[PDB]
Amino acid sequence: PIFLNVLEAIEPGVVCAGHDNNQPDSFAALLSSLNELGERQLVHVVKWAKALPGFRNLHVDDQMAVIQYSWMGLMVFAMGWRSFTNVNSRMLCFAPDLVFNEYRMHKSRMYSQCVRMRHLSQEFGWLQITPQEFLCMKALLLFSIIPVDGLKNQKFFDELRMNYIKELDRIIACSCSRRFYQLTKLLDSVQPIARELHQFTFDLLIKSHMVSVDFPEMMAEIISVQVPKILSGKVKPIYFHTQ
Ligand SMILES: C[C@]12CCC(=O)C[C@@H]1CC[C@@H]1[C@@H]2CC[C@]2(C)[C@@H](O)CC[C@@H]12
Repeated sequence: PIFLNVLEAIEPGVVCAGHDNNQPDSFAALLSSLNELGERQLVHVVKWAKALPGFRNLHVDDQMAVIQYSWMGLMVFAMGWRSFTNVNSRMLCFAPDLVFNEYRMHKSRMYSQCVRMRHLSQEFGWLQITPQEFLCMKALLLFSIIPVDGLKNQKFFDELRMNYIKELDRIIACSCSRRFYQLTKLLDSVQPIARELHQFTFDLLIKSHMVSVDFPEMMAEIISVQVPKILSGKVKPIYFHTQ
């Protein structure tokens, strides 16, 4: 069980948003706190990804690219699992110091996207996803979004993605076929949610000065440089099933 030992060992711990819960639940304060959480989580996502089995097999340029394409889905999927585990998906647990209730969902101007994130969180309960299945599915999310014109070394990526699909199947083999259908469907469902949030954050970055929303340095870079490749169709999710 080397592979699972590794995924358990490298799993990031708790990250706080730094949100001042004393201030009013305004759009500006909530989204500025979410952006800071994003910057703080990205540090952990990079360190995690670089530690995954096989990741250093990819070209160095491909290593950064897959992180910068996949972070939104990785972070939403992990938040959905934290929300399930902490509060049975009742609220969205972005961080211990930034839990969205109904009011914050409305004030954030993301109510509909939050509804979809809550549905994803609830699937963890409905499907009785185990921690092992969660860890293997989250690793596969890293290898689920790539440029249409290919990566620098596409073959190395294809081999690695194949290996993570095999590991997900092995975890299931510990019926089997039905479970695999369910888990791949759940993985695909993260992508449309990530696309909605990519569009929202891109639009918010462009108008950020007008609405007093702060974007930290790495977030502003990734959202203006890499996110538009996704929104313009140059970088696309790899779906299991026909959409
Ligand atoms: C990835 C984050 C932050 C980390 C997390 O737990 C999930 C969450 C999903 C919404 C994202 C947010 C980062 C900041 C974004 C991108 C905002 O600009 C708009 C939507 C936010």
